[PDB]
Amino acid sequence: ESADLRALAKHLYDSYIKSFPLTKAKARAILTGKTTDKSPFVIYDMNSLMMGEDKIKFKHITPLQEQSKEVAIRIFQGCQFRSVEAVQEITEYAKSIPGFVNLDLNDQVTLLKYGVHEIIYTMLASLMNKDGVLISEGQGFMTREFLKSLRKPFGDFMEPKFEFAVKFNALELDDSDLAIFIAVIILSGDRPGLLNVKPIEDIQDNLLQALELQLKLNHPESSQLFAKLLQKMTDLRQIVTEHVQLLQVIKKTETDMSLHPLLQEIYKDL
Amino acid sequence: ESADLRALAKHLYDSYIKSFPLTKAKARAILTGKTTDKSPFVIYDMNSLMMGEDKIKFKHITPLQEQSKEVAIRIFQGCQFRSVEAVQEITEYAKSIPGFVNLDLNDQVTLLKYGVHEIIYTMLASLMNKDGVLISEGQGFMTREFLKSLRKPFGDFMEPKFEFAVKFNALELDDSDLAIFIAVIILSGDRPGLLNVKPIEDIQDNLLQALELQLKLNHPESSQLFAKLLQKMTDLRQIVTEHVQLLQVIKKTETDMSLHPLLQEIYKDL
Ligand SMILES: CCCCCCCN(CCc1ccc(OC(C)(C)C(=O)O)cc1)c1nc2ccccc2o1
Repeated sequence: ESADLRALAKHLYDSYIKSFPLTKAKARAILTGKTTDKSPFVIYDMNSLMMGEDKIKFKHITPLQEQSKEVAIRIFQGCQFRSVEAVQEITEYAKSIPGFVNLDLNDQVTLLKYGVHEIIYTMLASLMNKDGVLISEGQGFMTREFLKSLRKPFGDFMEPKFEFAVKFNALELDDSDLAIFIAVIILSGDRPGLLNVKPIEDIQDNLLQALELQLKLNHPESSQLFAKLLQKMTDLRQIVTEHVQLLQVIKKTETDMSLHPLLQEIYKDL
Repeated sequence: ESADLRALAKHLYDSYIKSFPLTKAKARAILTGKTTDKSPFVIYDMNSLMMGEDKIKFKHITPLQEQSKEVAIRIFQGCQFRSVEAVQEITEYAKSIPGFVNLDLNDQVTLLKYGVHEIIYTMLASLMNKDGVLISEGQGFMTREFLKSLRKPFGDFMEPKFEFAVKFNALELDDSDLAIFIAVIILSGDRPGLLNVKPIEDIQDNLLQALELQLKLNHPESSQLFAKLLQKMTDLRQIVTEHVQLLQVIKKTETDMSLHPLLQEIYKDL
Protein backbone atom coordinates (compact mmCIF):
# COMPACT_ATOMS: atom_id res chain seq x y z
CA GLU A 1 0.00 0.00 0.00
CA SER A 2 1.42 3.36 -1.06
CA ALA A 3 -0.30 4.72 2.05
CA ASP A 4 2.07 2.77 4.30
CA LEU A 5 4.99 4.20 2.34
CA ARG A 6 3.66 7.75 2.40
CA ALA A 7 3.17 7.24 6.13
CA LEU A 8 6.79 6.16 6.64
CA ALA A 9 8.10 9.15 4.66
CA LYS A 10 6.18 11.64 6.85
CA HIS A 11 7.27 9.91 10.03
CA LEU A 12 10.90 10.03 8.93
CA TYR A 13 10.54 13.62 7.76
CA ASP A 14 9.19 14.55 11.21
CA SER A 15 11.97 12.90 13.23
CA TYR A 16 14.47 14.47 10.85
CA ILE A 17 13.15 17.95 11.73
CA LYS A 18 13.30 17.29 15.46
CA SER A 19 16.80 15.80 15.28
CA PHE A 20 18.68 18.25 13.08
CA PRO A 21 18.81 21.92 14.13
CA LEU A 22 19.70 23.47 10.76
CA THR A 23 17.63 22.05 7.89
CA LYS A 24 18.45 22.29 4.19
CA ALA A 25 15.49 24.58 3.56
CA LYS A 26 16.76 26.92 6.26
CA ALA A 27 20.42 26.66 5.24
CA ARG A 28 19.58 27.41 1.61
CA ALA A 29 17.74 30.53 2.74
CA ILE A 30 20.90 31.74 4.51
CA LEU A 31 23.23 30.95 1.60
CA THR A 32 21.16 32.72 -1.06
CA GLY A 33 20.23 35.68 1.13
CA LYS A 34 17.57 38.17 0.02
CA THR A 35 17.18 39.03 3.71
CA THR A 36 18.79 40.90 6.61
CA ASP A 37 17.01 38.75 9.20
CA LYS A 38 20.00 36.39 9.20
CA SER A 39 23.46 37.13 7.80
CA PRO A 40 26.42 35.03 9.08
CA PHE A 41 29.88 36.30 9.96
CA VAL A 42 32.35 35.50 7.15
CA ILE A 43 35.79 33.93 7.55
CA TYR A 44 37.79 34.38 4.35
CA ASP A 45 41.28 34.89 5.75
CA MET A 46 43.50 34.66 8.84
CA ASN A 47 42.34 37.99 10.24
CA SER A 48 38.61 37.32 9.76
CA LEU A 49 39.14 34.00 11.53
CA MET A 50 40.41 35.77 14.65
CA MET A 51 37.17 37.75 14.91
CA GLY A 52 35.54 34.33 14.84
CA GLU A 53 34.97 34.39 18.58
CA ASP A 54 34.63 38.18 18.50
CA LYS A 55 31.18 37.77 16.98
CA ILE A 56 30.55 34.03 17.37
CA LYS A 57 31.07 31.74 20.37
CA PHE A 58 34.01 29.38 19.87
CA LYS A 59 36.07 27.68 22.57
CA HIS A 60 39.01 28.02 20.17
CA ILE A 61 41.64 30.78 19.94
CA THR A 62 41.58 34.28 18.44
CA PRO A 63 45.10 35.78 18.75
CA LEU A 64 48.35 34.40 17.29
CA GLN A 65 48.07 30.75 16.25
CA GLU A 66 51.58 29.81 15.12
CA GLN A 67 53.08 30.02 18.62
CA SER A 68 49.84 29.23 20.45
CA LYS A 69 47.86 26.49 18.68
CA GLU A 70 48.31 26.83 14.91
CA VAL A 71 45.46 28.11 12.74
CA ALA A 72 44.81 24.94 10.72
CA ILE A 73 45.01 22.64 13.76
CA ARG A 74 42.44 24.89 15.45
CA ILE A 75 39.97 24.78 12.55
CA PHE A 76 40.40 20.99 12.33
CA GLN A 77 39.44 20.39 15.95
CA GLY A 78 36.46 22.67 15.40
CA CYS A 79 35.40 20.28 12.66
CA GLN A 80 35.98 17.36 15.01
CA PHE A 81 33.94 19.01 17.75
CA ARG A 82 30.96 19.59 15.45
CA SER A 83 31.32 16.02 14.17
CA VAL A 84 31.01 14.19 17.49
CA GLU A 85 28.04 16.49 18.03
CA ALA A 86 26.42 15.49 14.73
CA VAL A 87 27.07 11.83 15.63
CA GLN A 88 24.73 12.15 18.65
CA GLU A 89 22.09 13.82 16.50
CA ILE A 90 22.34 11.02 13.91
CA THR A 91 22.13 8.38 16.64
CA GLU A 92 18.83 9.83 17.94
CA TYR A 93 17.43 9.97 14.40
CA ALA A 94 18.26 6.31 13.78
CA LYS A 95 16.12 5.42 16.77
CA SER A 96 13.00 6.81 15.08
CA ILE A 97 13.47 4.54 12.07
CA PRO A 98 10.86 1.73 12.28
CA GLY A 99 12.58 -1.49 13.25
CA PHE A 100 15.93 0.05 14.19
CA VAL A 101 15.71 -0.38 17.99
CA ASN A 102 14.45 -3.95 17.60
CA LEU A 103 17.76 -4.97 16.03
CA ASP A 104 20.55 -6.72 17.93
CA LEU A 105 22.36 -4.11 20.07
CA ASN A 106 25.76 -4.84 18.55
CA ASP A 107 24.20 -4.45 15.07
CA GLN A 108 22.83 -0.98 15.88
CA VAL A 109 26.27 0.08 17.09
CA THR A 110 27.90 -1.41 14.01
CA LEU A 111 25.50 0.41 11.64
CA LEU A 112 26.13 3.78 13.31
CA LYS A 113 29.94 3.34 13.44
CA TYR A 114 30.28 2.68 9.70
CA GLY A 115 27.44 4.91 8.56
CA VAL A 116 28.23 8.12 10.42
CA HIS A 117 30.91 9.47 8.06
CA GLU A 118 28.73 8.92 4.99
CA ILE A 119 25.76 10.73 6.56
CA ILE A 120 27.92 13.63 7.76
CA TYR A 121 29.24 14.32 4.27
CA THR A 122 25.77 13.90 2.81
CA MET A 123 24.23 16.40 5.22
CA LEU A 124 27.27 18.65 4.97
CA ALA A 125 26.31 19.16 1.34
CA SER A 126 23.12 20.83 2.57
CA LEU A 127 25.32 23.54 4.11
CA MET A 128 27.67 23.96 1.11
CA ASN A 129 27.84 25.80 -2.20
CA LYS A 130 30.64 26.38 -4.71
CA ASP A 131 32.19 29.09 -2.52
CA GLY A 132 31.90 27.87 1.06
CA VAL A 133 30.22 26.14 3.99
CA LEU A 134 28.03 27.39 6.85
CA ILE A 135 29.30 26.84 10.40
CA SER A 136 27.98 26.95 13.99
CA GLU A 137 24.25 26.67 13.40
CA GLY A 138 24.67 28.82 10.32
CA GLN A 139 25.97 31.85 12.23
CA GLY A 140 29.16 31.60 10.22
CA PHE A 141 30.38 31.03 6.70
CA MET A 142 33.84 29.68 5.97
CA THR A 143 35.24 30.43 2.52
CA ARG A 144 36.24 27.60 0.20
CA GLU A 145 39.42 29.49 -0.70
CA PHE A 146 40.50 30.13 2.89
CA LEU A 147 40.18 26.41 3.63
CA LYS A 148 42.03 25.38 0.47
CA SER A 149 44.87 27.66 1.59
CA LEU A 150 45.87 25.95 4.83
CA ARG A 151 49.06 24.16 5.92
CA LYS A 152 50.52 21.37 3.77
CA PRO A 153 48.36 18.58 5.30
CA PHE A 154 45.16 20.43 6.29
CA GLY A 155 45.00 22.15 2.91
CA ASP A 156 43.37 19.30 0.99
CA PHE A 157 40.75 18.13 3.49
CA MET A 158 37.57 19.95 2.45
CA GLU A 159 38.23 20.48 -1.27
CA PRO A 160 37.14 16.90 -2.04
CA LYS A 161 34.01 17.40 0.08
CA PHE A 162 33.27 20.56 -1.97
CA GLU A 163 33.66 18.61 -5.21
CA PHE A 164 31.09 16.04 -4.06
CA ALA A 165 28.63 18.62 -2.68
CA VAL A 166 28.46 20.70 -5.84
CA LYS A 167 27.46 17.59 -7.79
CA PHE A 168 25.16 16.17 -5.07
CA ASN A 169 23.35 19.47 -4.67
CA ALA A 170 22.74 19.53 -8.45
CA LEU A 171 20.10 16.83 -7.79
CA GLU A 172 18.07 19.46 -5.90
CA LEU A 173 16.81 17.12 -3.18
CA ASP A 174 14.96 18.58 -0.18
CA ASP A 175 14.64 17.58 3.49
CA SER A 176 11.69 15.25 2.90
CA ASP A 177 13.86 13.46 0.29
CA LEU A 178 17.08 13.44 2.37
CA ALA A 179 15.27 12.17 5.48
CA ILE A 180 14.63 8.84 3.72
CA PHE A 181 18.03 8.63 1.95
CA ILE A 182 19.90 9.03 5.24
CA ALA A 183 17.74 6.21 6.63
CA VAL A 184 18.73 4.02 3.65
CA ILE A 185 22.43 4.79 4.34
CA ILE A 186 22.15 3.74 7.97
CA LEU A 187 20.47 0.38 7.20
CA SER A 188 23.34 -1.00 5.04
CA GLY A 189 23.55 -4.79 5.30
CA ASP A 190 27.14 -4.85 4.06
CA ARG A 191 28.90 -3.28 7.04
CA PRO A 192 31.70 -5.45 8.48
CA GLY A 193 30.86 -7.56 11.52
CA LEU A 194 27.05 -7.57 11.32
CA LEU A 195 25.49 -10.52 13.14
CA ASN A 196 22.03 -10.58 11.54
CA VAL A 197 21.93 -8.96 8.08
CA LYS A 198 18.43 -10.15 7.17
CA PRO A 199 16.25 -7.82 9.29
CA ILE A 200 18.50 -4.95 8.24
CA GLU A 201 18.11 -5.55 4.51
CA ASP A 202 14.41 -6.13 5.16
CA ILE A 203 14.06 -2.60 6.58
CA GLN A 204 16.31 -1.01 3.96
CA ASP A 205 14.13 -2.46 1.21
CA ASN A 206 11.07 -0.96 2.89
CA LEU A 207 13.01 2.34 3.04
CA LEU A 208 14.08 1.99 -0.61
CA GLN A 209 10.46 1.48 -1.60
CA ALA A 210 9.51 4.64 0.30
CA LEU A 211 12.38 6.63 -1.23
CA GLU A 212 11.37 5.68 -4.76
CA LEU A 213 7.71 6.69 -4.37
CA GLN A 214 8.83 9.92 -2.63
CA LEU A 215 11.06 10.91 -5.53
CA LYS A 216 8.35 9.92 -8.02
CA LEU A 217 5.78 12.19 -6.33
CA ASN A 218 8.17 14.99 -5.36
CA HIS A 219 10.17 15.21 -8.60
CA PRO A 220 7.77 14.10 -11.37
CA GLU A 221 10.01 15.48 -14.13
CA SER A 222 13.35 14.23 -12.76
CA SER A 223 13.67 10.92 -14.60
CA GLN A 224 15.64 8.15 -12.98
CA LEU A 225 16.45 10.37 -9.96
CA PHE A 226 16.21 7.31 -7.73
CA ALA A 227 18.91 5.55 -9.78
CA LYS A 228 21.04 8.70 -9.83
CA LEU A 229 20.75 9.15 -6.07
CA LEU A 230 21.82 5.56 -5.43
CA GLN A 231 24.79 6.04 -7.74
CA LYS A 232 26.00 8.87 -5.48
CA MET A 233 26.44 6.40 -2.61
CA THR A 234 29.49 5.27 -4.57
CA ASP A 235 31.09 8.71 -4.32
CA LEU A 236 30.37 8.79 -0.60
CA ARG A 237 32.20 5.55 0.18
CA GLN A 238 35.07 6.94 -1.91
CA ILE A 239 35.16 10.26 -0.06
CA VAL A 240 35.09 8.39 3.26
CA THR A 241 37.96 6.12 2.21
CA GLU A 242 40.05 9.07 1.07
CA HIS A 243 39.22 10.74 4.37
CA VAL A 244 40.59 7.85 6.44
CA GLN A 245 44.01 7.94 4.78
CA LEU A 246 44.16 11.73 4.95
CA LEU A 247 43.24 11.44 8.62
CA GLN A 248 46.07 8.94 9.12
CA VAL A 249 48.72 11.28 7.69
CA ILE A 250 47.50 13.85 10.23
CA LYS A 251 47.99 11.18 12.89
CA LYS A 252 51.64 10.89 11.83
CA THR A 253 52.81 14.49 11.47
CA GLU A 254 50.67 16.22 14.10
CA THR A 255 51.80 14.37 17.22
CA ASP A 256 51.15 17.41 19.42
CA MET A 257 47.51 17.21 18.33
CA SER A 258 44.99 14.53 19.29
CA LEU A 259 41.83 12.76 18.14
CA HIS A 260 38.80 12.61 20.45
CA PRO A 261 37.78 9.07 21.52
CA LEU A 262 34.78 9.47 19.19
CA LEU A 263 36.38 9.85 15.77
CA GLN A 264 38.95 7.37 17.06
CA GLU A 265 37.09 4.35 18.44
CA ILE A 266 34.54 4.09 15.65
CA TYR A 267 37.66 4.39 13.49
CA LYS A 268 39.75 1.38 12.47
CA ASP A 269 40.36 2.46 8.87
CA LEU A 270 36.74 1.35 8.56
CA GLU B 1 6.52 3.53 -23.87
CA SER B 2 7.83 0.41 -22.18
CA ALA B 3 7.74 -1.17 -25.66
CA ASP B 4 10.69 1.00 -26.74
CA LEU B 5 12.58 -0.07 -23.61
CA ARG B 6 11.95 -3.76 -24.36
CA ALA B 7 13.35 -3.16 -27.85
CA LEU B 8 16.53 -1.69 -26.34
CA ALA B 9 16.87 -4.68 -23.98
CA LYS B 10 16.60 -7.07 -26.96
CA HIS B 11 19.11 -5.09 -29.01
CA LEU B 12 21.72 -5.05 -26.24
CA TYR B 13 21.14 -8.71 -25.31
CA ASP B 14 21.66 -9.55 -29.00
CA SER B 15 25.05 -7.72 -29.24
CA TYR B 16 26.24 -9.20 -25.98
CA ILE B 17 25.84 -12.72 -27.41
CA LYS B 18 27.66 -11.72 -30.55
CA SER B 19 30.48 -9.96 -28.67
CA PHE B 20 31.19 -12.39 -25.78
CA PRO B 21 31.97 -16.02 -26.78
CA LEU B 22 31.57 -17.27 -23.23
CA THR B 23 28.19 -16.28 -21.77
CA LYS B 24 27.10 -16.93 -18.19
CA ALA B 25 24.52 -19.46 -19.41
CA LYS B 26 27.31 -21.57 -20.96
CA ALA B 27 29.56 -21.05 -17.93
CA ARG B 28 26.90 -22.16 -15.45
CA ALA B 29 26.16 -25.23 -17.60
CA ILE B 30 29.87 -26.13 -17.49
CA LEU B 31 30.14 -25.43 -13.74
CA THR B 32 27.05 -27.28 -12.53
CA GLY B 33 27.88 -30.33 -14.63
CA LYS B 34 25.32 -33.05 -15.28
CA THR B 35 27.25 -32.89 -18.54
CA THR B 36 29.68 -35.18 -20.37
CA ASP B 37 30.30 -32.90 -23.32
CA LYS B 38 31.77 -29.87 -21.52
CA SER B 39 33.72 -31.24 -18.55
CA PRO B 40 36.68 -28.97 -17.74
CA PHE B 41 40.14 -30.16 -16.69
CA VAL B 42 41.05 -28.96 -13.21
CA ILE B 43 44.23 -27.16 -12.12
CA TYR B 44 44.65 -27.35 -8.34
CA ASP B 45 48.43 -27.68 -8.02
CA MET B 46 51.79 -27.51 -9.82
CA ASN B 47 51.30 -31.04 -11.14
CA SER B 48 47.81 -30.72 -12.61
CA LEU B 49 49.08 -27.43 -14.01
CA MET B 50 51.88 -29.14 -15.95
CA MET B 51 49.35 -31.63 -17.32
CA GLY B 52 47.05 -28.72 -18.11
CA GLU B 53 49.22 -27.38 -20.92
CA ASP B 54 48.70 -30.85 -22.39
CA LYS B 55 44.92 -31.32 -22.59
CA ILE B 56 44.10 -27.61 -22.85
CA LYS B 57 46.06 -25.34 -25.18
CA PHE B 58 48.43 -23.05 -23.27
CA LYS B 59 51.10 -20.94 -24.98
CA HIS B 60 53.23 -21.07 -21.82
CA ILE B 61 55.66 -23.45 -20.09
CA THR B 62 55.08 -27.00 -18.83
CA PRO B 63 58.25 -28.23 -17.02
CA LEU B 64 60.25 -26.20 -14.46
CA GLN B 65 59.35 -22.57 -13.78
CA GLU B 66 61.67 -21.32 -11.01
CA GLN B 67 64.89 -20.47 -12.86
CA SER B 68 62.82 -20.83 -16.03
CA LYS B 69 60.16 -18.09 -15.81
CA GLU B 70 58.41 -18.72 -12.48
CA VAL B 71 54.97 -20.36 -12.41
CA ALA B 72 53.33 -17.46 -10.55
CA ILE B 73 54.46 -15.05 -13.26
CA ARG B 74 53.47 -17.58 -15.92
CA ILE B 75 49.93 -17.50 -14.56
CA PHE B 76 50.01 -13.72 -14.20
CA GLN B 77 50.88 -13.41 -17.87
CA GLY B 78 47.88 -15.64 -18.51
CA CYS B 79 45.40 -13.20 -16.93
CA GLN B 80 47.16 -10.28 -18.61
CA PHE B 81 46.63 -11.88 -22.02
CA ARG B 82 43.03 -12.72 -21.17
CA SER B 83 42.33 -9.14 -20.03
CA VAL B 84 43.63 -7.58 -23.23
CA GLU B 85 41.42 -10.13 -24.92
CA ALA B 86 38.44 -9.02 -22.82
CA VAL B 87 39.13 -5.32 -23.41
CA GLN B 88 38.91 -5.94 -27.16
CA GLU B 89 35.61 -7.81 -26.76
CA ILE B 90 34.18 -5.15 -24.43
CA THR B 91 35.27 -2.45 -26.89
CA GLU B 92 33.31 -4.18 -29.68
CA TYR B 93 30.20 -4.46 -27.47
CA ALA B 94 30.36 -0.78 -26.52
CA LYS B 95 30.14 0.40 -30.11
CA SER B 96 26.76 -1.33 -30.37
CA ILE B 97 25.39 0.77 -27.49
CA PRO B 98 23.09 3.31 -29.19
CA GLY B 99 24.64 6.76 -29.19
CA PHE B 100 28.08 5.55 -28.06
CA VAL B 101 29.96 5.90 -31.35
CA ASN B 102 28.29 9.29 -31.85
CA LEU B 103 30.04 10.82 -28.80
CA ASP B 104 33.31 12.77 -28.99
CA LEU B 105 36.12 10.38 -29.83
CA ASN B 106 37.84 11.51 -26.62
CA ASP B 107 34.92 10.68 -24.34
CA GLN B 108 34.56 7.25 -26.08
CA VAL B 109 38.20 6.62 -25.18
CA THR B 110 37.66 7.85 -21.62
CA LEU B 111 34.49 5.83 -21.03
CA LEU B 112 36.34 2.73 -22.20
CA LYS B 113 39.44 3.65 -20.22
CA TYR B 114 37.66 3.72 -16.83
CA GLY B 115 34.85 1.27 -17.51
CA VAL B 116 36.70 -1.72 -18.89
CA HIS B 117 37.95 -3.22 -15.65
CA GLU B 118 34.67 -2.64 -13.83
CA ILE B 119 33.11 -4.69 -16.66
CA ILE B 120 35.84 -7.35 -16.59
CA TYR B 121 35.22 -8.09 -12.89
CA THR B 122 31.44 -8.17 -13.41
CA MET B 123 31.65 -10.70 -16.24
CA LEU B 124 34.45 -12.54 -14.47
CA ALA B 125 31.90 -13.35 -11.78
CA SER B 126 29.91 -15.31 -14.39
CA LEU B 127 32.78 -17.82 -14.64
CA MET B 128 33.25 -18.17 -10.90
CA ASN B 129 31.84 -20.05 -7.94
CA LYS B 130 33.03 -20.25 -4.36
CA ASP B 131 35.70 -22.81 -5.39
CA GLY B 132 37.30 -21.45 -8.54
CA VAL B 133 37.30 -19.98 -12.03
CA LEU B 134 36.88 -21.28 -15.58
CA ILE B 135 39.80 -20.60 -17.91
CA SER B 136 40.72 -20.87 -21.60
CA GLU B 137 37.19 -20.68 -23.02
CA GLY B 138 35.80 -23.03 -20.38
CA GLN B 139 38.09 -26.00 -21.14
CA GLY B 140 39.82 -25.47 -17.80
CA PHE B 141 39.04 -24.65 -14.15
CA MET B 142 41.68 -23.18 -11.81
CA THR B 143 41.04 -23.51 -8.09
CA ARG B 144 40.60 -20.56 -5.72
CA GLU B 145 43.09 -22.24 -3.36
CA PHE B 146 45.82 -22.88 -5.93
CA LEU B 147 45.58 -19.23 -7.06
CA LYS B 148 45.75 -18.05 -3.44
CA SER B 149 48.91 -20.10 -2.86
CA LEU B 150 51.10 -18.35 -5.44
CA ARG B 151 54.04 -16.04 -4.61
CA LYS B 152 53.51 -13.36 -1.94
CA PRO B 153 52.28 -10.68 -4.37
CA PHE B 154 50.56 -12.72 -7.10
CA GLY B 155 48.89 -14.88 -4.46
CA ASP B 156 46.34 -12.25 -3.48
CA PHE B 157 45.48 -10.75 -6.84
CA MET B 158 42.30 -12.79 -7.31
CA GLU B 159 40.91 -13.29 -3.80
CA PRO B 160 38.91 -10.01 -3.77
CA LYS B 161 37.42 -10.82 -7.19
CA PHE B 162 36.21 -14.13 -5.73
CA GLU B 163 34.79 -12.43 -2.62
CA PHE B 164 32.95 -10.11 -4.97
CA ALA B 165 31.71 -12.88 -7.25
CA VAL B 166 30.14 -14.90 -4.41
CA LYS B 167 28.01 -11.91 -3.35
CA PHE B 168 27.22 -10.68 -6.86
CA ASN B 169 26.18 -14.13 -8.05
CA ALA B 170 23.64 -14.38 -5.22
CA LEU B 171 21.57 -11.85 -7.15
CA GLU B 172 21.11 -14.54 -9.82
CA LEU B 173 21.24 -12.20 -12.79
CA ASP B 174 21.22 -13.77 -16.25
CA ASP B 175 22.88 -12.65 -19.50
CA SER B 176 19.93 -10.51 -20.61
CA ASP B 177 20.19 -8.62 -17.30
CA LEU B 178 23.98 -8.28 -17.50
CA ALA B 179 23.79 -6.97 -21.05
CA ILE B 180 21.96 -3.85 -19.83
CA PHE B 181 23.98 -3.49 -16.64
CA ILE B 182 27.31 -3.46 -18.44
CA ALA B 183 25.92 -0.90 -20.88
CA VAL B 184 24.95 1.26 -17.88
CA ILE B 185 28.46 0.89 -16.43
CA ILE B 186 30.19 2.13 -19.57
CA LEU B 187 27.97 5.20 -20.01
CA SER B 188 28.91 6.73 -16.62
CA GLY B 189 29.08 10.51 -16.98
CA ASP B 190 31.03 10.84 -13.74
CA ARG B 191 34.29 9.63 -15.30
CA PRO B 192 37.38 11.85 -14.86
CA GLY B 193 38.05 14.23 -17.76
CA LEU B 194 34.87 13.81 -19.81
CA LEU B 195 34.31 16.71 -22.20
CA ASN B 196 30.54 16.36 -22.75
CA VAL B 197 28.69 15.00 -19.72
CA LYS B 198 25.08 15.63 -20.85
CA PRO B 199 24.91 13.51 -24.02
CA ILE B 200 26.37 10.69 -21.93
CA GLU B 201 23.85 10.98 -19.07
CA ASP B 202 20.85 11.04 -21.45
CA ILE B 203 22.04 7.70 -22.76
CA GLN B 204 22.58 6.25 -19.31
CA ASP B 205 19.19 7.45 -18.10
CA ASN B 206 17.60 5.58 -21.01
CA LEU B 207 19.62 2.44 -20.23
CA LEU B 208 18.66 2.64 -16.51
CA GLN B 209 15.04 2.87 -17.54
CA ALA B 210 15.65 -0.25 -19.67
CA LEU B 211 17.38 -2.08 -16.80
CA GLU B 212 14.55 -1.21 -14.40
CA LEU B 213 11.82 -2.62 -16.62
CA GLN B 214 13.99 -5.67 -17.43
CA LEU B 215 14.60 -6.56 -13.79
CA LYS B 216 10.94 -6.06 -12.89
CA LEU B 217 9.82 -8.31 -15.77
CA ASN B 218 12.57 -10.93 -15.37
CA HIS B 219 12.53 -10.99 -11.53
CA PRO B 220 8.94 -10.18 -10.45
CA GLU B 221 9.64 -11.72 -7.04
CA SER B 222 12.99 -10.04 -6.37
CA SER B 223 12.15 -6.89 -4.40
CA GLN B 224 14.35 -3.84 -4.99
CA LEU B 225 16.78 -5.81 -7.19
CA PHE B 226 17.30 -2.68 -9.29
CA ALA B 227 18.53 -0.75 -6.24
CA LYS B 228 20.60 -3.74 -5.04
CA LEU B 229 22.34 -4.03 -8.40
CA LEU B 230 23.19 -0.31 -8.54
CA GLN B 231 24.82 -0.43 -5.08
CA LYS B 232 27.01 -3.24 -6.41
CA MET B 233 28.61 -0.55 -8.53
CA THR B 234 30.49 0.52 -5.40
CA ASP B 235 32.12 -2.85 -4.73
CA LEU B 236 33.53 -2.75 -8.27
CA ARG B 237 35.19 0.64 -7.78
CA GLN B 238 37.05 -0.76 -4.71
CA ILE B 239 38.16 -3.85 -6.61
CA VAL B 240 39.86 -1.65 -9.23
CA THR B 241 41.65 0.51 -6.67
CA GLU B 242 42.94 -2.50 -4.74
CA HIS B 243 44.13 -3.99 -8.02
CA VAL B 244 45.94 -0.82 -9.14
CA GLN B 245 48.05 -0.55 -5.99
CA LEU B 246 48.86 -4.25 -5.99
CA LEU B 247 49.94 -3.74 -9.61
CA GLN B 248 52.18 -0.86 -8.55
CA VAL B 249 54.02 -3.22 -6.20
CA ILE B 250 54.74 -5.74 -8.97
CA LYS B 251 56.04 -2.93 -11.19
CA LYS B 252 58.86 -2.55 -8.66
CA THR B 253 59.52 -6.09 -7.44
CA GLU B 254 59.83 -7.48 -10.98
CA THR B 255 61.64 -5.06 -13.29
CA ASP B 256 61.92 -7.84 -15.87
CA MET B 257 58.19 -8.55 -16.21
CA SER B 258 56.38 -6.61 -18.93
CA LEU B 259 52.82 -5.28 -19.19
CA HIS B 260 50.82 -5.29 -22.42
CA PRO B 261 50.61 -1.76 -23.95
CA LEU B 262 46.82 -1.78 -24.19
CA LEU B 263 46.60 -2.42 -20.42
CA GLN B 264 49.35 0.05 -19.56
CA GLU B 265 47.53 2.78 -21.47
CA ILE B 266 44.17 2.32 -19.78
CA TYR B 267 46.05 2.30 -16.48
CA LYS B 268 47.30 5.58 -15.04
CA ASP B 269 46.43 4.61 -11.49
CA LEU B 270 43.36 6.35 -12.90
C1 LIG C 1 36.55 -17.18 -21.29
C2 LIG C 1 37.65 -17.46 -20.27
C3 LIG C 1 38.38 -16.17 -19.89
C4 LIG C 1 39.52 -16.41 -18.90
C5 LIG C 1 39.01 -16.93 -17.56
C6 LIG C 1 40.16 -16.98 -16.55
C7 LIG C 1 40.75 -15.58 -16.35
N1 LIG C 1 41.96 -15.64 -15.52
C8 LIG C 1 42.13 -14.72 -14.39
C9 LIG C 1 41.13 -13.57 -14.53
C10 LIG C 1 41.78 -12.19 -14.46
C11 LIG C 1 41.48 -11.23 -15.42
C12 LIG C 1 42.01 -9.95 -15.32
C13 LIG C 1 42.85 -9.62 -14.26
O1 LIG C 1 43.32 -8.34 -14.15
C14 LIG C 1 44.63 -8.16 -14.70
C15 LIG C 1 45.68 -8.70 -13.72
C16 LIG C 1 44.78 -8.85 -16.06
C17 LIG C 1 44.86 -6.66 -14.89
O2 LIG C 1 43.94 -6.01 -15.44
O3 LIG C 1 45.95 -6.19 -14.49
C18 LIG C 1 43.16 -10.58 -13.31
C19 LIG C 1 42.63 -11.86 -13.40
C20 LIG C 1 42.92 -16.51 -15.82
N2 LIG C 1 44.09 -16.62 -15.20
C21 LIG C 1 44.80 -17.56 -15.82
C22 LIG C 1 46.09 -18.04 -15.61
C23 LIG C 1 46.61 -19.02 -16.45
C24 LIG C 1 45.85 -19.52 -17.50
C25 LIG C 1 44.56 -19.04 -17.71
C26 LIG C 1 44.04 -18.06 -16.87
O4 LIG C 1 42.85 -17.40 -16.86
